[PDB]
Amino acid sequence: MQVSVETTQGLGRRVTITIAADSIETAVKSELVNVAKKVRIDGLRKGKVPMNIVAQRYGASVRQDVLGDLMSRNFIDAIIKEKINPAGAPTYVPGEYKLGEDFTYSVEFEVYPEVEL
Repeated sequence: MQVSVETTQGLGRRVTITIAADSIETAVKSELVNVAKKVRIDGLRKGKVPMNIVAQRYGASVRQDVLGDLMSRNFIDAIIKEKINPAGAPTYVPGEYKLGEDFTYSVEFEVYPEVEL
């Protein structure tokens, strides 16, 4: 929902990204549908499990999965878009996550010299 680049100091940069609360819930909801298909209660048909039960058992873990996925997925799209190239492994600095609310986080890294002449 929002991508901002900042210069920290020297070759240092910081990419701040906001993921829409809506994008999160939509992803959580769809991954839960996929999880349901892998679940088998007793000897009953696989995928035959109440949604509310799937939510109770896997809801939190799926939410953790979606946020991590979106955090890196969006960061990578962002640096491609902004044509910014990190030196080494960037540092993720998560913001405070609040259920049913937009999520903001930052990624810090140094840029580097391209081959010249």
